[PDB]
Amino acid sequence: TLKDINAIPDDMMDDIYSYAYDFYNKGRIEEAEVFFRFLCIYDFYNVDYIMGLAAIYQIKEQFQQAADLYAVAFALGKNDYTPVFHTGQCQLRLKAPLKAKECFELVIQHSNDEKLKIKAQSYLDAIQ
Amino acid sequence: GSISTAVIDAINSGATLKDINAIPDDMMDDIYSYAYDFYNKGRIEEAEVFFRFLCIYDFYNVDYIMGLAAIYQIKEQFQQAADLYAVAFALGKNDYTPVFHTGQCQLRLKAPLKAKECFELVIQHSNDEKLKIKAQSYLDAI
Ligand SMILES: [Cl-]
Ligand SMILES: [Cl-]
Ligand SMILES: [Mg+2]
Repeated sequence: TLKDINAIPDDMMDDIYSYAYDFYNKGRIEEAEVFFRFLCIYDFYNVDYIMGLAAIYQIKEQFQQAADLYAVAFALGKNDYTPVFHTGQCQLRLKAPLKAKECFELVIQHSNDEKLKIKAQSYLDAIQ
Repeated sequence: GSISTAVIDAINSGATLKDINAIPDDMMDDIYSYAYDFYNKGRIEEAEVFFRFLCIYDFYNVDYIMGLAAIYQIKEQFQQAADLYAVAFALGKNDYTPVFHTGQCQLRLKAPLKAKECFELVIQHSNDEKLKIKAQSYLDAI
């Protein structure tokens, strides 16, 4: 990868990541998408870069595309259940409530992030 | 590897072979069986190609991912194995076998606290009593 060869300096990469989120926070989604795609080309193995791109797909209602990337993000992180939470949201939008339930249940059972667990439980409470 | 392919596919967001149903389910089953035929006979290099082929076609298949992860673990490519085991768990969230194997990989990667976390999860959440015994044996050694 480009990261493996140190093709752009670390501080420049940080800046691009911040600009990507600046675009995202301002609702400049097309530009944010370009920037997160750029970041994920540069380092496919970076969980936060992958999470930024998955968030763009989720915003654009490309819920399967987002869920796929979230699954990769979880795997690379190991112990961050934030991607699993967002996968749950995607599964609800895909009309797969039992898959969604499974995601939120995993957050509740495995995560030590108390605020994330509250959010997961709020979704579980709503699922019929 | 199989993860970079999945990510490149997601980035490019174009038509994949899966999107067009380029290989039918029964053909994929046959290739999977041939992959394991190679594996069972110790032809690991050919098995690896076949599981890589399967994971290019349909990366989000627990059984395909598990086959490939096992090969990397045998080859002492422990980071690669751990990553794929974590994918396997994510896709099949009720089977703690991949979490157990991730624990093993983490110990070999000199990450005992990550390993401990994996084996603890097995103990707390798995209903596989024999797997729990194995997980506890590793916890006792940490
Ligand atoms: Cl469902
Ligand atoms: Cl890879
Ligand atoms: Mg129990």
